[PDB]
Amino acid sequence: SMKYILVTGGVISGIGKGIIASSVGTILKSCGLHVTSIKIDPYINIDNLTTGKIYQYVINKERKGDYLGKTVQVVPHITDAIQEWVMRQALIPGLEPQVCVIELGGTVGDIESMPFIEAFRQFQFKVKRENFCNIHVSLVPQPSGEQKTKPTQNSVRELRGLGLSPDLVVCRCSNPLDTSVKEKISMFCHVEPEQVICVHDVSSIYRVPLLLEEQGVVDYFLRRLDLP
Amino acid sequence: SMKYILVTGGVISGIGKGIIASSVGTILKSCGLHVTSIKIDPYINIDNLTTGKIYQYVINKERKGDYLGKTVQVVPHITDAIQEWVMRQALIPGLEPQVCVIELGGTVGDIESMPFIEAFRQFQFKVKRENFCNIHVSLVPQPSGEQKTKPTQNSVRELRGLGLSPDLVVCRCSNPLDTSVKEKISMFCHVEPEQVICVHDVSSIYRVPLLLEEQGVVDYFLRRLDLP
Amino acid sequence: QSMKYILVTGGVISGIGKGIIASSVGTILKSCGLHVTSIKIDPYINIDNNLTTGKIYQYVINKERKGDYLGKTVQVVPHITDAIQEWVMRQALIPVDEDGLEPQVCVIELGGTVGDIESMPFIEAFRQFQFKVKRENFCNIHVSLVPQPSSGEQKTKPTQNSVRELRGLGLSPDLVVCRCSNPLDTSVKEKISMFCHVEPEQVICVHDVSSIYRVPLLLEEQGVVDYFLRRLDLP
Amino acid sequence: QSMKYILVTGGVISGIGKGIIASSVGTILKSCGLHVTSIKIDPYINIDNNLTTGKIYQYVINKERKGDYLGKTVQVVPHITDAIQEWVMRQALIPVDEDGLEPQVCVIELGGTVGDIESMPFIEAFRQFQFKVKRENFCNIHVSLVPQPSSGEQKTKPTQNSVRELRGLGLSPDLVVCRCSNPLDTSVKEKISMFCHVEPEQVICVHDVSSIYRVPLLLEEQGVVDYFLRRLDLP
Repeated sequence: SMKYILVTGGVISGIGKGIIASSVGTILKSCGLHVTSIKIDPYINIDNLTTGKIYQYVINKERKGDYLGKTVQVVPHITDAIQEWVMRQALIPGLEPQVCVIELGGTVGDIESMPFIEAFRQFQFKVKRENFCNIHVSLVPQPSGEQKTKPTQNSVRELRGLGLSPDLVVCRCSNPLDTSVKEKISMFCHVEPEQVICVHDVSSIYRVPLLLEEQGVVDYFLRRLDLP
Repeated sequence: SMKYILVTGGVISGIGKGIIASSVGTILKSCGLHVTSIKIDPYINIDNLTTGKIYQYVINKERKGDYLGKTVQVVPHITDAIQEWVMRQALIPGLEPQVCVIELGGTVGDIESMPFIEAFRQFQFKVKRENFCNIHVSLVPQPSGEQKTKPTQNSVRELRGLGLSPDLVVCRCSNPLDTSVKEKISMFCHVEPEQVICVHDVSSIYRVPLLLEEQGVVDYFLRRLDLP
Repeated sequence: QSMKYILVTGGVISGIGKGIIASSVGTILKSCGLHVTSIKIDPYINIDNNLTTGKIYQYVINKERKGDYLGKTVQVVPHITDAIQEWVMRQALIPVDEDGLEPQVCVIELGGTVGDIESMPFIEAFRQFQFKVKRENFCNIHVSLVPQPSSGEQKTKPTQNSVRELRGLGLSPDLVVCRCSNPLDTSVKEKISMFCHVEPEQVICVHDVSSIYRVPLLLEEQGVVDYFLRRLDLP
Repeated sequence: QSMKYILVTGGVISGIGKGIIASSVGTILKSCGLHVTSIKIDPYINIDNNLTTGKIYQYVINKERKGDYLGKTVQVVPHITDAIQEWVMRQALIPVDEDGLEPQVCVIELGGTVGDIESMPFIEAFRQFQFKVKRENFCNIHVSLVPQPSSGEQKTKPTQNSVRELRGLGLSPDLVVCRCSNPLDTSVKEKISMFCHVEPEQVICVHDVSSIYRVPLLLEEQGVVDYFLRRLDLP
C-alpha cells in the first residue's frame, strides 16, 4: 500500500516547496524506489489538482443528483473528493509507485488551502501512520544578528491546530542553522533536533538533495515510512 | 445608496439567525422602509446565494478567458463576485429597497463561510460606514446557575480577527440576560451595553420582533444607518 | 514503575465539571487499588498540593531577586513554565497512603478554561511536561460542553473548536469528556472522534445525573478504567 | 487638553526595531515642541517609568496579601490588567520638562511580540485602556516585517497574519510600520492597507538606512507627524 509525503509551506510564499518536493523525490528515486508526484494548486483555475478542478467535480456531481437531495459541504464532500483523487494518482506510473510526494501549494493559514489541509488531516488517519508524512517548510529570518524562530513556531502552531504535526521541519536559512537555534525549534515544534533540517542559501539547486541527504533525510524516511 | 445589515452566527447552529434576520426585516418594514433579503448558504449546492453558485460563476468565467490567463483565487476573484452579487440583489423590489438584510448562514469559524466573511470585511470599506452593519448572534449558555459569556467572547473575538466588529451582539438566552452579564459582554465585545440584546426563550416567534423593538433596536438602527 | 499523570482541562465554559471529573477519575482508579494522588492548580493570583499563579510568580520573582538565574533575563517561558513543572513533579512524588510509597498516578486538575489568558502559562507548562515525562506516562482529559437546543440536535462545534485550540497550544486530548443533558448518539461521538483525534470509545458521555455520586459510575460504565490501564500501562 | 497615548507594538519577529521607532516618534513629536513622555514595558519577570511583569505581579500579589481586593478571587483579568492601566496612567502624568506641566503625549513601548504568552496581559490591558481613555486619545503603531526573498517580490503575509492576530486581541493598528530592506512599492502597501484596516498613507516604510539616526527622518518624510496631529488632535 502507498506511502505518502505531504509538503506544506509556512510564513511566506517563494519559500521553496518546489525545490524540497523535487529533492525529496530525487533522493528517494535514488534508492530504487519508484516515486511519483502530485502538485496541488489551491487556485480556482481548472489547469496536478486545483480548487476549481475539485469543486467543479463536486458541483456537477451534485447537479446530477449523486448526493441524493441533501446538502453538499466542504466536509465530507469536497474533502472526500480530494482524498480519493490523491489515491487514484498515487497509483499512476508497469510497476506501481511505492512512495508519493504531494506538494501542497499556497501557505498554511491561507483560506484557499483550508479544504486541502483538512483533507489530509482526515487522510493521515485513513491510510496507516507508517504510510503518511508531513514536511513543513518555513522561513527562519535573520537580519544581520541572530536567526529568528517565531515565524516557524507560529506556522507549526497553526498547522498543529489545523490537524497536522510536522515530521521534519525544513527551514529556509541564509546561513546554516546553529545547533542551539534548531534545538529551540525542536523545543516548540515537537520533533527531535535531527528532524529539523536547514536548507540554507546554496549557490545552486543541485546541492539541496545533497544538503538533505547529509542531514540524514534519506535514513529518516526509510525508518519513518518503512522502505526498501 | 443602499443600507446593509449583515447577520452572522457564532458558537453553534440552530441559534436563530433566521428569526432575528426576519424580525429585523419586519421591524424595519414597519417604518415605511422598503426592506429586502439575501440568504447566503455556504453549502456547495446550486439551489439566495450559495458557494456552488458563486464558484461555478467564477469557474466558467475563467474557462472562457475573462481573467486573461492569470491565476484566479479566493481573494479578489471569488470575493469580488460575492460583493457584486450582493449589490445586484439589494436593488431588486417600482421603488428600490432602502435597507437590505443579509443572513449569512453557517457559523463563524466554519471553513465554508471564510470566503463570505472576507467578502464583507472588504465590503464594509467599499460602501460607506453609515451604510453597513453587522449583527452577531451567539449562544449564552446556562446550566442551572449562572449565564456563561465566554462562548460569545471567543466568537466575537474570532469575528474581529476575521475583520468584522459586531454593532449589536444578539444573545440567545433561556432566561433574560442579567444587567451585569451583558455589561460583561460589553466589556469584551467593544459594543456599549445597550447594543447587547437578549432574545430569550419566548413562547412564540412573533414576540422576537417586540423583544427586539423594546430593547431599542428600532431606534439604534435609524441612528446607526441614518434612516427615515 | 514511573509516575503516571492524568491532566484534566476544561473548554467552552467554566463550571463545566472539571473538578467532579477529576475526583471521579481519582475515585475509580483508587477503586482498583492503585495509590493515586491529586493536584489542584488554580490559575488565580491568590497565594499543599494546590498551585496558584501568585504562588508560582512569587517563587520565580524571589529566586531572581536572589540571583538564582545568574543575571539572565527571566521570562514566563521558560522560567514560569519551569516552575510549574518542578512543582508538579515534587507534589506528585509525596505519599498519600497507608504507608509511604510514591503514588502510582497523579490526577492534575487545571482550573480556568482553555483559551483564557490566565491558563496560558499552564497549558504551555504541560505541553513541555508531556515530553519530559514521556507521553507513555502522560495523559490529558479535556472536558467540553455539547449544547442541545430544542431548536433536537446535539451540537459538536464548541468541542471541535476547543480541541483545535488545545491541539494548537500543544496538547491533544486522549479522552474527550462531553457534558450534555441527554446521552450522545453513537454518530455524534463518532463525529467528535473524527474532528478531535480519538477513537469513538474515547468520547465519554457525562449526561445529567441524579447526583454527583453517579458520575464515577458513568465513567466506569464507559470503559475509562480499562482505558487508563492500557493507556498508562498501570497494574 | 487630555493626555494622548501612542502605543508601539511588535509582530512577526523580535528585534524588529520597536525601540528605535518608539524613540523616533518621541523625537519627531518633540521636534514640534510638544511635551512628550516615554514609557517602556518589558514583559519579563525582572523587578521609573519602566514597567515589568514581575513588578506588576508583585504589586497585585502584595495588595491581595494585604486584603485590598476584599477577599475576592484575584485574576490576571481584571486585576493584573487593572494594574497595568493604573501604572501607565500615573507615569504618563509625571513631568519631564523645562517646568512642570503634564506631558501632552506619552509614547509606550511594549516589549515582546504580539502573540507571545508573555505579552498577552499587556495587549489586553491596552485593549481595555483604549476605551477608558477615549480612542480619540489612543493610538497604536504596529511594527512588522516584510521579508524580501531573492526567490524579487516583497512579502505581506506575515504582516497580514500579525495584524489579524492583534485585531482579534482587540487592538487595530492606526499605523502599520514595515521593516524591510528596500522601499515598498505603492501596490505592496495598498495591499497591506487592504488587509489590515488603514489607508495606504498609513503604511509606513522603514527600509535599510545608513544609520539609526536616519529613521526619524524616514518617518517625517512619510507624513507621520501630520498623521499624529490630525489623529490625536495635537497642536
